[PDB]
Amino acid sequence: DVYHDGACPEVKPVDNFDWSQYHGKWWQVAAYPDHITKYGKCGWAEYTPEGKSVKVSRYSVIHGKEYFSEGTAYPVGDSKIGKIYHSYTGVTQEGVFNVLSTDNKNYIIGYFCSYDKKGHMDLVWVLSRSMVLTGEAKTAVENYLIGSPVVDSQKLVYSDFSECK
Repeated sequence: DVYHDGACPEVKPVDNFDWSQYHGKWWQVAAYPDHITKYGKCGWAEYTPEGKSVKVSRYSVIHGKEYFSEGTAYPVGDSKIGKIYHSYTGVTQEGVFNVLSTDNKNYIIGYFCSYDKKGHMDLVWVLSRSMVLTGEAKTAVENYLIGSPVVDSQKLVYSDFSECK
């Protein structure tokens, strides 16, 4: 678990998040290593809409063992600001994360910061409708990472949905 002296940075929230995109199968195409360790490699999730929320069934390989987690996600306050409550089971755990960037079509970048040792740990992940980022979505992703008051594009690990077992 990697810690960075100081409080979590202040983050500019998105203003156009669209909950309607999240159904079907989304692939976790990249993440920070602390996230891949904690919540697994080879990650993907099937989202099922249920009113103003989504049911999440998420597959990953965690400490070398396959797991399914059953979980939910919900908006927190105005849905457009991309503040997202999620639960995942287990042992059910819950929390809140925020959306750093999306094109409301192909990809979403999620972020969680967590601050008493003098510091914070950041977790970043990227989901996409396609197993691999190609082009348009990839370009969008490429640019957002640079002006990030918080994402270190060098620290991301891109998934390889190949070997995975």
